[PDB]
Amino acid sequence: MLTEGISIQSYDGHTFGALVGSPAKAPAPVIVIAQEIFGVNAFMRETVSWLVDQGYAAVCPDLYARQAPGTALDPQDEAQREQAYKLWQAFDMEAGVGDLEAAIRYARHQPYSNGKVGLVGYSLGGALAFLVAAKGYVDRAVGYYGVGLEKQLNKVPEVKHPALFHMGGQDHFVPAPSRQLITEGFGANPLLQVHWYEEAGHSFARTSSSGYVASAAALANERTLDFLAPLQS
Repeated sequence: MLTEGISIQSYDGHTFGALVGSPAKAPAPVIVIAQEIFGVNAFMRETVSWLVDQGYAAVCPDLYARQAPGTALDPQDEAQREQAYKLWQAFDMEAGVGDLEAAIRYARHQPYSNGKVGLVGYSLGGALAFLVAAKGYVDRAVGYYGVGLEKQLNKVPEVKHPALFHMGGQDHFVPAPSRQLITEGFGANPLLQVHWYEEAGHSFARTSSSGYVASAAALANERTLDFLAPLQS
């Protein structure tokens, strides 16, 4: 689902929609939410809703719009999971970072904006959150279980604003030696935080996932809120 009429333009000229939640009380910081591999779907709407309840405004951009506008896939449907994986495999990460940059700029200047912008990303969006943190576009970035973070560690010294990452210890995407590389690499930059959730794998914060772990989700989520709270004012 997207908010009808919302259109955001990327540096290269491409336009895309977004699901937008205005804040309960303005002004407020705006959180750009970077999707999982399923488009802008139920978990994204639930996340917009949660962040509104917590005193933010939120913008969730349609990152698959370069491939197919308005994709919103049910992660419990096998056929739709297959299409999600195809879209993720074809996804242009660089263009994704550009689209997120444009959504961050949009979020800075809405009439409800206090001028501070955060980013929270899950799965695909967690990978994008790290790349955005390296570019420095946001005041604070948060990623949940991005894939391939051990391949991006050369970017660690580029991070100049705080970023927080939540990783599942049982995530099959992240074997032990990758976890060790990430832990060591992140330790070199105190602006980065990474927490490991030993009893949780991928997608642990989404109730509809077979990987959902309530204790891990709750701890991660309260850490996220405490980390974003300084943006409020």
